[PDB]
Amino acid sequence: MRIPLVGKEPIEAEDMGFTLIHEHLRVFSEAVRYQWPHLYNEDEELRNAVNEVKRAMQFGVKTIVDPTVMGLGRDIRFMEKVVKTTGINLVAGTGIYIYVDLPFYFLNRSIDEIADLFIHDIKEGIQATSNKAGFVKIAADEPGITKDVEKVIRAAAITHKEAKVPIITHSNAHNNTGLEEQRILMEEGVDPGKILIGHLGDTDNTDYIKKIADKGSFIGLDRYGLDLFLPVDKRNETTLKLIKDGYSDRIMISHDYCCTIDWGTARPELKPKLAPRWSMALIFEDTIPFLKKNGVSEEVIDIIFKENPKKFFS
Amino acid sequence: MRIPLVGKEPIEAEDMGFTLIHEHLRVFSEAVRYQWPHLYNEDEELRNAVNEVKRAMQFGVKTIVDPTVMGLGRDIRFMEKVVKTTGINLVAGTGIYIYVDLPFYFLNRSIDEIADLFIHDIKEGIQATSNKAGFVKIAADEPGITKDVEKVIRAAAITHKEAKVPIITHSNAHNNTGLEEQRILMEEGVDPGKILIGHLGDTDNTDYIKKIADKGSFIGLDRYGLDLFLPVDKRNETTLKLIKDGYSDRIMISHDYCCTIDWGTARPELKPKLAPRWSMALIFEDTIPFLKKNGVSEEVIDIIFKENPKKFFS
Ligand SMILES: [Co+2]
Ligand SMILES: [Co+2]
Ligand SMILES: [Fe+2]
Ligand SMILES: [Fe+2]
Repeated sequence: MRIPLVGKEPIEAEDMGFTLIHEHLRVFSEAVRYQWPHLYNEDEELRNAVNEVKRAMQFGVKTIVDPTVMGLGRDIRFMEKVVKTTGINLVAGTGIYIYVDLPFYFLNRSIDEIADLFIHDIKEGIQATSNKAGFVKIAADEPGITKDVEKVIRAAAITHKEAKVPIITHSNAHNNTGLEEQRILMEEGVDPGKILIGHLGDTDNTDYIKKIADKGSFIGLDRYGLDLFLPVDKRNETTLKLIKDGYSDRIMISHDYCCTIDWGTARPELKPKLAPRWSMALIFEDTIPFLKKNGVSEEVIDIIFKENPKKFFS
Repeated sequence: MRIPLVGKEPIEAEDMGFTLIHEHLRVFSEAVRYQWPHLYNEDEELRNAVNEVKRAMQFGVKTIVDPTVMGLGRDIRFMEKVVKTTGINLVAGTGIYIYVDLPFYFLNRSIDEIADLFIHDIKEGIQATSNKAGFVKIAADEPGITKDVEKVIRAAAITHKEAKVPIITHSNAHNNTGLEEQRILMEEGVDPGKILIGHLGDTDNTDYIKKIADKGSFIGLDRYGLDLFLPVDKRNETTLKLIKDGYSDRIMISHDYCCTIDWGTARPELKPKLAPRWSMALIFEDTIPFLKKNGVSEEVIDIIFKENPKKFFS
């Protein structure tokens, strides 16, 4: 009814279950892959995905939210592929993933026709497949909020009030880009409780994370395993600190794991040293057990992975 | 032998004939089209291309050089498609078309692995099709020369000395980006007589065009029809001025025509007003007849469309 899915009927919101709010089956750069597919292996990418998913459903993961959109190589027909061999609840989304500028096609185009693209994937269907998006993704990083960056953000604020779907953001933790994202969305009639400032777990600063959580929006401690931004343990203490400070009603956890990633700054041979234990179920081996071992109840974990996402999708 | 082609054997250089140095069968943004192909029509795009080409071979056009690369939607299998139904000499190329930054895949990647991509298309084959590139394309515009912009330029300077193929540039006429492109290439052991600073016909300033031509490189009066940069007549007088000033040995002419272009800032309904007569054979109806009518011999036109390109490919 409310929450769309992939290769399956649309759920409501309370039947969402244990959810991994931020994960990636596989990412790639549309341009290169389309120009040189001799570098890729549909098979290797399908297996890793399949293998990684089935193991998340074990630890009790019910629904996986995949924020793969334009620029990350969103393949809806590749999404159904794995959903069929694993039977996973996969919420597809829309939007555009960028840091600086838009593709050339966007030259001299209004912000509306941009939000038009998103509104199309929500109500019509992603890539003419019927599978609709459940949200909209937007990204800001080191280069901070620029012209093209802001255009997409405001186009998200519109795709939100018109479709009623939520929006998940991608930001640099030490930048303030997260706050900027929250502000620019809030000023445009965007429901804070309907915005996920992500990756803000890549930093110790608990005051920056708090104020953003105080602003009403969901905070993103979503990149566990990626030690290169912040080691696992350094991350666990942060989550901890906030849980005791009563921010669990806004804390959402995930990995941001890419079964197969395109960038060279994250080669499969770069795993060790950069992200040794980074996986789709790392928070089951380390994080969760860590909290319950430090005095956090079962209600909190079910709140984070169940009740928080439910409030995010309705 | 020297000059590679598409769906045919590689020519030498003197058998190049009358050539349109800069033309586009069709351009599109890899990302969007790959994410939403419901906006495109393989058919409409094939016909326009086919129709436009056959009419250029009439006016005596022997070889067409298509500078469509990453970012413009280079489709080698779509190139052979038309080459077969028209039997045209089509020189494919490589490189990257940008204004600001590279795709994410290029994050933390050396300039070598970039030139590696180009060197692959030259000696191995474009997109694993055997069809090799005859040159490398690079672009700079209003945003001028930036980090990512310069990285590709220097990666071109390398792909040039190692493969021996020439490089065609895309620049803003009123910016100096053209000169910047020439300089950064020259400083890296790049043969000026092996660089095509393009689009510098979009401006009156004949002193800027001259110095660039004096620097040894080929000048680009290559966008006839696109009145929006400079009307046809305003362009003709410029070419004229330089021909009388003995710069014809460096003048190369084309249209830069896109049978089917992706950007909205150039919609098929925007043709009139922006570029009314813009086509693949506009210089036959207007330009050429104009010169021979103002006292320029037959040797000059054959030099521009035959001898100049021959020196550019060898
Ligand atoms: Co992200
Ligand atoms: Co150009
Ligand atoms: Fe992500
Ligand atoms: Fe062009």
